Amino acid sequence: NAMEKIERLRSAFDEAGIDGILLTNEHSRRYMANFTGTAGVVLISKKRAQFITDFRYVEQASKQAVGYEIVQHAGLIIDEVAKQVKELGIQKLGFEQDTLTYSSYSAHKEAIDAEFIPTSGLVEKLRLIKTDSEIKILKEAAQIADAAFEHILSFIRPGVSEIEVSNELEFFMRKQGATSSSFDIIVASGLRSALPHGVASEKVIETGDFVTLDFGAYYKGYCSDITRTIAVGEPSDKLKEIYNIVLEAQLRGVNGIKAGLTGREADALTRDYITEKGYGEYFGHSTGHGIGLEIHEAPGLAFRSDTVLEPGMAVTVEPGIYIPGIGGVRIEDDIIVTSEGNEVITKSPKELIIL
Ligand SMILES: [Ca+2]
Repeated sequence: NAMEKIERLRSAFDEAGIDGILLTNEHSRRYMANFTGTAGVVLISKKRAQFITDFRYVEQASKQAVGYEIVQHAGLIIDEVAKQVKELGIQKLGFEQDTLTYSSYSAHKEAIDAEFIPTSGLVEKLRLIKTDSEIKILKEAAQIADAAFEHILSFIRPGVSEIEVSNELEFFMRKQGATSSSFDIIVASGLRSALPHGVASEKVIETGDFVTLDFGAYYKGYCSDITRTIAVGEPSDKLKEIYNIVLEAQLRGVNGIKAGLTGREADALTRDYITEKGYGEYFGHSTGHGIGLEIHEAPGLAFRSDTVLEPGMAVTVEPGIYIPGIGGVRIEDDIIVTSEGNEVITKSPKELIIL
């Protein structure tokens, strides 16, 4: 079945206008070759498949990169790639333009005899649909994030700082087996709760604060991503008002997302309600995006998206309202798209919790 991914990638070649592909992106390398290491490249023709790397990694590669010829280069990877392009008969070699640096582009082009053709999206098409094994891991990563939410509720009080909360979330997910958090944790309290991207700061949490907690677990190479907004003591009617709207919009999203909607449709489940209630101006981001090896990947549940959702897509549903000078709320779940609806894999409570 590393066999089968290679076969499915090869099926894309003619459309892309290539007879081979050079994969340099770490996520593509990990995805196609199950290589967890730091170095090396994958070179795949219509007929052969190679993992090229340095002396250090040869043992690891030979064990993980099952389905690949393990090729060891004697110092200069580009020179080895060029050697193998000629051995594989490749005449029109694809590369990943959205990762490959201009420098490495020039170096490769000079060295290699074939046409060197920019490509985008090839391994991404394969990663879009999660296998059952990937689903199991993502469920585990969500479980660890849920455990940390339940944990952190006994930690947040007035006088603790936002970074302190971020540090305890990081500590607890690791204790439960996460490699680490899956992105720079957001703990955004009081007026900062109006900042959708409010990475934890030195600010001290005070009574009356809404606190948005946006974090996830990086577990066996996969990412979860949960957001919950709690209150520390009694929140304002206006903050309560916004919370209720976000919650309701979010449930409409989870309840209505299914295979066959476009990204625009999926986003409209949440944005229709927030807009109807008069806060469209204040929902300045999309309803969500894909998650897997990366914290943000295809598809986009966004008003511009025409992408049709299919089973096995893993995505976030995360509407919010942000009013500068007042505060904000976001509530985010992770789901797996199914034929009929979806599966919510983040199960922490979404009701307003006052601490
Ligand atoms: Ca998020």
